[PDB]
Amino acid sequence: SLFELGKMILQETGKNPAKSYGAYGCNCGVLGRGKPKDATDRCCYVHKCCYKKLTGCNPKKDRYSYSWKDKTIVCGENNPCLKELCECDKAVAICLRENLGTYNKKYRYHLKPFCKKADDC
Amino acid sequence: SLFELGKMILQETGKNPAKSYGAYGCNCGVLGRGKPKDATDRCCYVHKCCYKKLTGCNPKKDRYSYSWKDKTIVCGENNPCLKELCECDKAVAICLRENLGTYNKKYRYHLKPFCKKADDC
Ligand SMILES: Cc1c(C)c2c(c(C)c1O)CC[C@](C)(CCC[C@@H](C)CCC[C@@H](C)CCCC(C)C)O2
Ligand SMILES: Cc1c(C)c2c(c(C)c1O)CC[C@](C)(CCC[C@@H](C)CCC[C@@H](C)CCCC(C)C)O2
Repeated sequence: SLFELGKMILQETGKNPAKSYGAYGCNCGVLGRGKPKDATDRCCYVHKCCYKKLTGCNPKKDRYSYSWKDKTIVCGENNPCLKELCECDKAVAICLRENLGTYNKKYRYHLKPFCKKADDC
Repeated sequence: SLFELGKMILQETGKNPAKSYGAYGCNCGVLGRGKPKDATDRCCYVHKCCYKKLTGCNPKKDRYSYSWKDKTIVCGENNPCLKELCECDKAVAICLRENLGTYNKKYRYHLKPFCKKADDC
């Protein structure tokens, strides 16, 4: 669920998730997808596409277990959907962290009209 | 959907909805409800409870029609659920405007996992 995703994002990036990613670019936080403005935004795009792939669980609502071991997010599920869901969240948290180097505040609260259509997943 | 909700908030409050209300207190934003931090937050609390009563439509993604007449949000007939949804959104937008005076930027990006459990609606 969003609770685990937000925690992973904090864990990986060290940043308040809503502040840095609640509305960033065309894919982070915003509703729907759009052509990514940069790497951080692409992480969110990949994430939404990852969610689109799930079957059997609600990405927003379903809780799942995971742990922090050797400073790594370790999913703790066997159910295919919760496992994949957890893995989707883990990937976006890592990706956001990995792209902090090009994170650009000008994309915070990016206006949707400036977003081009996303390639489909 | 979030588009309409955001537009209403912008219309009533004059503020960028994502920035001011995308994540505020324990109730404005993702992650259900929590004991409200202040009046602004209380608006979002009532708003989430309002959504609970909806049957047949998705508050997040289902778009609907409304008009700005005499500077008032006027919900389109749409269908029962969408009309109720529109009324839920209109109410929260009005409520946020009425309480703009006590908006506290300290609650923007409030960490959801530092909210007491909300009472049931
Ligand atoms: C519906 C939906 C939303 C809302 C969205 C994204 C996607 C793919 C969605 O389908 C991606 C990014 C973003 C805004 C990012 C924000 C992450 C939130 C889940 C964060 C909530 C954070 C809390 C729990 C962690 C607190 C930890 C304490 C120790 C401080 O969330
Ligand atoms: C997953 C999820 C999210 C992310 C969420 C909420 C709920 C119940 C959810 O289950 C409620 C409130 C908010 C806090 C939404 C507040 C703002 C948005 C609706 C922004 C809309 C965009 C605005 C600029 C549009 C302006 C109109 C243009 C014509 C200029 O975010």
